[PDB]
Amino acid sequence: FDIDMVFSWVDIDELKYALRSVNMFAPWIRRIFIATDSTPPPWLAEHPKITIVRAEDHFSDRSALPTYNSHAVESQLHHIPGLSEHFLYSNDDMFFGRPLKASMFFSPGGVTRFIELEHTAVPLRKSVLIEMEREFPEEFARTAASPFRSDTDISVTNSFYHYYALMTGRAVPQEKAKVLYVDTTSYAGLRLLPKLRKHRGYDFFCLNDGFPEVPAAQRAERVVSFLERYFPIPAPWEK
Repeated sequence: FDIDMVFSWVDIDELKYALRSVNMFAPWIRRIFIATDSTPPPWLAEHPKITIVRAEDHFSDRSALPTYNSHAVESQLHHIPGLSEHFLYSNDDMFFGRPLKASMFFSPGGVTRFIELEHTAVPLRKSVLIEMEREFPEEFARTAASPFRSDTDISVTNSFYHYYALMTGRAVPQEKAKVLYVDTTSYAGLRLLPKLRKHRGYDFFCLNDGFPEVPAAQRAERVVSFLERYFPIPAPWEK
């Protein structure tokens, strides 16, 4: 079966390198959707593999718009036209760390494999999301219509989906994954980057922004330097 990827994004260019990590380490991905209301980045060319999806292109209710809430977008991913039944969802600060097999995320029979959750791309199914929207209609409607991140939001992609799919026999934990968290605003976190670049060992890593102690100028220099070396191949959708 096909497997697509959806990134959420709002305007270092972390997304450029997150997309390089897919091009390098998940070549089996079919379509990449960028769910965003921002102007596309200037480095991004038109390419058959990339589709920009504004909120108005997939939300059930236009009253919910405009939105500034990633949770609202996340509650409506399964309405993206053309999206495959099996897909991954990611933020722009989540990176594939080394070559991945599709079975890291989906069994050959379609069971999703979630990493217990860790801050990584998550595997989802459109049909299961349709089912949860039908079973929790007030929560899906309210979250889609919540213009800012709220305690009332259902946390579909990072928790609720996986618990629902676990209990109904459609998801199982991924016990075999190595994940590194890098706080890029601390010196201890930035010290992880040369060790990660040199020695690898991780299927996934993520670049967090903490109360920073690293000045913004130094953080950008060290992070961009790391990403340029770790992901040196420009993807075919880059100008």
